[PDB]
Amino acid sequence: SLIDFHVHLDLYPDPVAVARACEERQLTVLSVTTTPAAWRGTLALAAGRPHVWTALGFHPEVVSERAADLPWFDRYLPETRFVGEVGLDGSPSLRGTWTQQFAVFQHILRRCEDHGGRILSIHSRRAESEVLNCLEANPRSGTPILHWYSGSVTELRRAISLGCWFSVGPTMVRTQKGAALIRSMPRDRVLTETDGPFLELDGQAALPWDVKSVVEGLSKIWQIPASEVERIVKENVSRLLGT
Ligand SMILES: [Mn+2]
Repeated sequence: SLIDFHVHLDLYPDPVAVARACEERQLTVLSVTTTPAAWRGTLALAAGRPHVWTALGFHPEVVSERAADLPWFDRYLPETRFVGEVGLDGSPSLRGTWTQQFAVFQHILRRCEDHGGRILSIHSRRAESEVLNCLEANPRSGTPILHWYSGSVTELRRAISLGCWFSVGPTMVRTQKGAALIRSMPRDRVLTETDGPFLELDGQAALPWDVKSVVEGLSKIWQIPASEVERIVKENVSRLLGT
């Protein structure tokens, strides 16, 4: 069975339909949030749905516009073992928000430490070195998963050294640079994701079950059968939960 360990169920036009479809497939999803204020509404998608695992987040792209939602993060942290989407984004269009992004992410890591550590699904686009500096400074924040890692191989080697895990998606398994990044990752720290509906495949928003294509992609890169890839990813989720 399949795992999509970073997906925005709450950003689909009909989130309940997507959640139901995941349950029908017994497809485990990490349902991430973009502001902690979204917790109650997005958590509700998981009621009666044991394959929907909801994460408490604050996405770097919305830290300015949703600044006042920050106190809901600490409020709800006791209700989940999963934090995401959180992190930093180095895109020029967000650069004026950099101080606020850093403040929020540092706050989040510190609160995670204070509550005994969490499993983190982390955004690092164009800010990989800065994300790693933050994680190195806050090692007791928990287990960091770098979602859709797109930085350098130099930075990837450092992330591995810092104990990062990786969730990899459709674009990564289908590109030269992505396949090269995957080859440097320890297989026991690789998870699969879609990042739907943000990720588009063939001009259409990805759905969680498009993660079958990531498993197929990894089968080719690792040169093992898709079933063994599925087993390894499940084993990896079990081990992750053990951390
Ligand atoms: Mn995302």
